[PDB]
Formats: sequence, structure tokens, C-alpha cells
Amino acid sequence: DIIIATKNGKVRGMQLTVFGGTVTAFLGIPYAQPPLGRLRFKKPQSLTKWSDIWNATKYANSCCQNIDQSFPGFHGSEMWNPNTDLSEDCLYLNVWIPAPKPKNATVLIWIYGGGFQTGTSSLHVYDGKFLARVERVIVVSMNYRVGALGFLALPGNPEAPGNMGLFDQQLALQWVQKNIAAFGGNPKSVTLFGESAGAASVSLHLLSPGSHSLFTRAILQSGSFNAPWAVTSLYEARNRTLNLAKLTGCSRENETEIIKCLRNKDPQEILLNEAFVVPYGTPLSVNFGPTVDGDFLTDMPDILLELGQFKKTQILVGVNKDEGTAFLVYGAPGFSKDNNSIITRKEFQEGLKIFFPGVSEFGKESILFHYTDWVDDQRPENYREALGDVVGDYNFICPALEFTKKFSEWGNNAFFYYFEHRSSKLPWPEWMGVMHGYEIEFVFGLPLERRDQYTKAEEILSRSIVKRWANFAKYGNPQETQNQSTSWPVFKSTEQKYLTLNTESTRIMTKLRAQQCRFWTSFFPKV
Ligand SMILES: *[C@@H]1O[C@H](CO[C@@H]2O[C@@H](C)[C@@H](O)[C@@H](O)[C@@H]2O)[C@@H](O[C@@H]2O[C@H](CO)[C@@H](O)[C@H](O)[C@H]2NC(C)=O)[C@H](O)[C@H]1NC(C)=O
Ligand SMILES: *[C@@H]1O[C@H](CO[C@@H]2O[C@@H](C)[C@@H](O)[C@@H](O)[C@@H]2O)[C@@H](O[C@@H]2O[C@H](CO)[C@@H](O)[C@H](O)[C@H]2NC(C)=O)[C@H](O)[C@H]1NC(C)=O
Ligand SMILES: O=C(CC(c1ccccc1)c1ccccc1)NC[C@H](O)CNCC1CCCCC1
Ligand SMILES: *[C@@H]1O[C@H](CO[C@@H]2O[C@@H](C)[C@@H](O)[C@@H](O)[C@@H]2O)[C@@H](O)[C@H](O)[C@H]1NC(C)=O
Ligand SMILES: *[C@@H]1O[C@H](CO)[C@@H](O)[C@H](O)[C@H]1NC(C)=O
Ligand SMILES: *[C@@H]1O[C@H](CO)[C@@H](O)[C@H](O)[C@H]1NC(C)=O
Ligand SMILES: *[C@@H]1O[C@H](CO)[C@@H](O)[C@H](O)[C@H]1NC(C)=O
Ligand SMILES: [Cl-]
Ligand SMILES: [Cl-]
Ligand SMILES: [Cl-]
Ligand SMILES: [Cl-]
Ligand SMILES: [Cl-]
Ligand SMILES: [Cl-]
Ligand SMILES: [Cl-]
Ligand SMILES: [Cl-]
Ligand code: NA
Repeated sequence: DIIIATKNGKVRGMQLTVFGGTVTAFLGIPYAQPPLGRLRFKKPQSLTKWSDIWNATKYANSCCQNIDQSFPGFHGSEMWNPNTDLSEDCLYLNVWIPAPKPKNATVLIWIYGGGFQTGTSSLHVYDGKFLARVERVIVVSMNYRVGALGFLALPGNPEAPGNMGLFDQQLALQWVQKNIAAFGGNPKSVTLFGESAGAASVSLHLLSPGSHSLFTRAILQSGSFNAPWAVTSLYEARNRTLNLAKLTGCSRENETEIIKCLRNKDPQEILLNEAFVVPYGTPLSVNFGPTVDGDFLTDMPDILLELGQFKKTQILVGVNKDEGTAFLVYGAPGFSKDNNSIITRKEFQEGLKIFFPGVSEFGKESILFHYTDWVDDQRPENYREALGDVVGDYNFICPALEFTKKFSEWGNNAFFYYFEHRSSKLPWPEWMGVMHGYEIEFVFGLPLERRDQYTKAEEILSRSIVKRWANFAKYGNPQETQNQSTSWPVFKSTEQKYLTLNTESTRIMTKLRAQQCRFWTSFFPKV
């Protein structure tokens, strides 16, 4: 029986058998006052002490969120839906520690994604026990508020200041600083890692002065704050808050009185109205996301990045070969997960209008022109593949490359990866390729479990990636030094080398998507 005295009271964990060894798990430790009643829409409050023993023996509630039912019964989408009760009382975190208790272990803190509208730390592909077992690091993950409940912004109004979910994440980092030593962890060796909106959160913690001293290094998988979906302007943030107020019958002339009215609404009334706060949307719509609040974010983050105003440390950044394709089956005409989605030129043009609704006709013609220079113009997958690359390059790859270039210009080691292995267990069809989200299981080491029917080559690849991530967190350098691997070189603004990750041949290349990213980063903003 293992029990740990934290600064707020004793917690009891559970022992787990992983790979013929033991990992101790503390699931569902509270780290803030439940943000209920008058605390809804406020920054999270400090946790009042307790004198009993908290049984941290099961995952806690997930934060309120809509659950999309686009593919009912399909494991490809339902593996992402919350697997605990939805409650506003969701500010809990989880801790995996190796057995026996380590002496001074490096800590990896996961921040899940989900477009800032969904997500929970209890997903099976976020299970930190494999990493604890195999690399003897400590894994932490927290639940943070999402959607309106996490990001509604009446900016300057402390009743709804914005960025509440980001402050949830920060309060959890603060908990690790105060308490992880009691679990055998090293508060001075803390690496944040997250994917998608979680990766954008990680990059915002690099900009936030309150987070500076709460972590050492950062890993950004398929996301960064300069991605077009990742920050909502103050103009949209106020239009969306007032639209949500109109939809719930909460329009009041006193801005503080709107929030009082929204605080008496059921979570479901708020959730069912989150969709319609914008008149036009896309599959990458983020209706309630990070804002420049003057607190977590002191200025527009593109300015902070461009002028070197961020934590100076190492970063690991990367993207997957087919970031875009998942978004095509959530709205592009002619696309299906149940057929090969061969689309015509005309369907490609309608696809562009879906993803770029307020872009001029000339702007959409420029995208078409850049992306239809066929190698083989007889190839019938041509338009299907170009629309995927349009959405992936614009929304993830080019922003991540630009983040890494600007960050490394201020003298820090950066490492960039290109993940191009399609999981053999991937439930989505083959035309969707190496999808958004499907490197996570490799990072968390699920293919290390031989029972799970991943291939042998996939076990090798996961084993290698797990070591690289752990070596980055421990030593700031993501090498696999023992198995004659390819050496991962630093990403420099001039050569811009990156590592490809795959089963067959991990190799070094330069200037990923160079021509595409010139179009998106330099030309497309002008249209
Ligand atoms: C800012 O919001 C207004 C209002 O949005 C409408 O009302 C909300 C309560 C919600 O139901 C939304 O879906 C509505 O669109 C936007 O004004 C609307 O714009 C559309 C398209 O331009 C137009 O067809 C509607 O008639 C407008 N309705 C009203 C009441 O003005 C406005 O576009 C938003 N500003 C943005 C998005 O920049
Ligand atoms: C691929 O499928 C899409 C979606 O159609 C649905 O799924 C299919 C597997 C099949 O079971 C269809 O009967 C389903 O309706 C096809 O696009 C649809 O085409 C119909 C035909 O007129 C149209 O009414 C719908 O609006 C279309 N929906 C979308 C989202 O485009 C598409 O034609 C199929 N492509 C190929 C190459 O077979
Ligand atoms: O997950 C989200 C987030 C959202 C998003 C928006 C902007 C940036 C990044 C992500 C998204 C992601 C993928 C498709 C559509 C939307 N929203 C809930 C929807 O159920 C999407 N299902 C989640 C998974 C679908 C298949 C593979 C990817 C994950
Ligand atoms: C635990 O280790 C501490 C040193 O941590 C190391 O230095 C910092 C700057 C980071 O770069 C981190 O990655 C390193 O692991 C010691 O200061 C501390 O006294 C140690 N405490 C115990 C109990 O062992
Ligand atoms: C916590 O778990 C132990 C052992 O399973 C049990 O004896 C104890 O009563 C539990 N405490 C609470 C508050 O449920
Ligand atoms: C609005 O509500 C707040 C909260 O009680 C109050 O302080 C303020 O005086 C009210 N009136 C105006 C005009 O802000
Ligand atoms: C290196 O190779 C051995 C077998 O030769 C394997 O057991 C080990 O897990 C590998 N390590 C990494 C980090 O890939
Ligand atoms: Cl702004
Ligand atoms: Cl490619
Ligand atoms: Cl061009
Ligand atoms: Cl053609
Ligand atoms: Cl297939
Ligand atoms: Cl095909
Ligand atoms: Cl190799
Ligand atoms: Cl390329
Ligand atoms: Na390429």
C-alpha cells in the first residue's frame, strides 16, 4: 500500500503490472476548487486542505464538452470521446510513477488536444504507465476546461477574463512544482508535451510569464499558437460571447450581469449553443479558444514570438505526413471514410470554399493554382490528395515550421520531426494516410505491448520514439544513442534540417514543404 503526503493531504495510489514490472498510478487527484456556481468562468481557485485520505484510484470526471456523433459506433472517432462522466467538477490530474519510487525522476506533463472544445486526459492512448515503466520518467496529465466553460472571454471582466482552461493547465503545473518531489520527481526537470490544441497550449506556456518557472523544456506535436485556428481575436471573442448570450436569453446591458445570467444556465444550454456563435464555420472552427487577456498572454503572441519574448529553452516540434485528411470527412463534399473519395476538380473547388469561406475568389484560385501542378496529371487521386495537403499544410505544417524557425532564431536548440508511419491498427481507410493524432500512440508506447497486435517494426519504432522523447526531457537532446540510429540534427533557420520517423528508414532531410510554406506564410496572408 503506497500513500503519498502531498501539500494538501494524503493520497492513495494503485499498483499496476506493466511488462512484468510495477507502476504506481494516482488517477484523479484534485488540483483546484471545483469551478462550480459562482466559480464558473473564473480562473481556477486554490485547493482547500483535506485531512482524510483521497483515493486516487480511478480517473475523474472529464470536463463538459460536446461529443460529436458523426460516425456512431466507429472506433476511429469514438476512441477520442470522453470515457468518464462529463461534469463541471473536472479539475483533476493523474500521476504515473515507476516502481520502485525513483530518486529524482524527470517529469513529462501531457496536455491533451481537441480543438480547445473537447478532450480528456483519461483516453487510453494517453495512458502514461508505459512511459513510466520503460523510461522511468514520471508522467502527469491534467483535465482542463474546454469550450465556452474554459475560454469564454469578456476581456478585462474578471468574471469571464478568458483563457481559464490555460490557467487550469498552469495551476496543474504549479501543483507539480509544489508536490512532485514527494512522488520522487524532479520539479527542475519538467517537460511539457501536447498534441494539436495541446501543442498550441504548450507553445503558449512558452510565451506566458506565469508559466516560465513551472517547466524546463517543451514538445509540440502537430500544433502551435501561430496556427490559424489557435488564437481568437478580441473582436471575435466579444462577438461570440454576446452571441452566446443572445442564444441563451442572457443579453444584459451590464457586461457583468451577462455572466451572472450565464452562470445560472445549465451546462447543456451553454454547450448546445456553442456551435452557432459564428455565422459561418469550418471543420477547424474553434469558437472559444485562447485570447490575448493581458494576464496569461500579455500581447498578441505573433509579436512576442517575432521579438524573442518567450522562455529560452529547447523545443521538439513535428507534424504528421497527412495532417489534413481527417478534416475532409467532417464536411468536404465527395469525401467518405467508407470509399476512396476520388473527387473531381469541381469538388476540389467546393472543398476550398468549405475550408476558406471568407477568402476571395482570387485567393482560392491561387490555392488551386499552387496545388495542381501534377507530377502525373492522369492520376485520379490528384484532387483528393491536393485538398488534404492544402488543409494540412495551411493549418498545421507551415505554422509549425514557422514557429520552429522563429524560435530557433533566438539561439535555442530546436528539433523538428516528420512522422510518416501509418499505424497498422489505424481504423480509418488508407487514403487518409498518416492522420492527425495517430502518432500519439507511438509516443505513449502502446506498440510496446505485444498483445495489442501492432507489428514488430512498430514496436521498434515506438521504442525508438519513446527513448528520443525521454532523452529530450532528461537531457534536452532527442537522440537514440545506442542502436546506431540516425542522429537528429538541430533545426537551424538556414538549413532547416529535420528527422523523418518511420519503420523502414529514419533519415535527415531539409526544408520541409519549402514551396508550399512560402505560399501560405508569405503570399496567402496578402490576399
Ligand atoms: C457577429 O455576430 C453577428 C450576429 O450573429 C448572428 O446572431 C448570433 C446570435 C448567431 O445566431 C449567429 O449564428 C448569427 O449569424 C453577425 O451578424 C450576422 O451575419 C450574418 C452573415 O454576415 C448575417 O447573415 C446575419 O443576418 C447577421 N445577423 C445579425 C443579427 O447581424 C456578424 O457577422 C458577426 N461578426 C463576425 C462574424 O465577424
Ligand atoms: C463516397 O461517398 C460519399 C458519401 O456518400 C455516402 O457514403 C457512401 C459510402 C455511400 O454509401 C452513399 O450512398 C452515402 O450517401 C459520396 O458522396 C455523396 O454522393 C451522393 C450521391 O448523389 C450525394 O447525394 C451526397 O450528397 C454525397 N455526399 C457527400 C458527403 O459528398 C461520394 O460520391 C462517394 N465517392 C465515391 C468515389 O464513391
Ligand atoms: O477533435 C476535435 C478537434 C478539432 C480540431 C479543430 C481545430 C484544430 C485541431 C483540431 C477536429 C479534429 C479533427 C476533425 C475535426 C475536428 N473535435 C471533436 C470532433 O469529434 C473530431 N473528432 C476527433 C478525432 C477525429 C479523427 C482524427 C482526429 C481526432
Ligand atoms: C534533483 O536534481 C536537481 C538537479 O536537476 C538537474 O538540473 C536542472 C537544472 C535540470 O536541467 C534537470 O534536467 C536536471 O536533472 C538537484 O538540484 C536536486 O538537489 C536533486 N534532488 C534530489 C532529492 O535528488
Ligand atoms: C480507499 O480505499 C481503501 C482500500 O480499497 C478503503 O479501505 C478505504 O475505505 C477507501 N476510502 C474511501 C474514502 O473510500
Ligand atoms: C454593473 O454591475 C456591476 C456589478 O455589481 C456594478 O459594480 C456596476 O455599478 C454596474 N453598472 C455599470 C454601469 O457597470
Ligand atoms: C536497442 O536494441 C535492442 C535489441 O538489439 C532492444 O532490445 C532495445 O530496446 C533497443 N533500444 C531502443 C531505444 O530502441
Ligand atoms: Cl486581438
Ligand atoms: Cl510527402
Ligand atoms: Cl503559386
Ligand atoms: Cl486535371
Ligand atoms: Cl482502405
Ligand atoms: Cl486510393
Ligand atoms: Cl535509424
Ligand atoms: Cl515536400
Ligand atoms: Na515531403
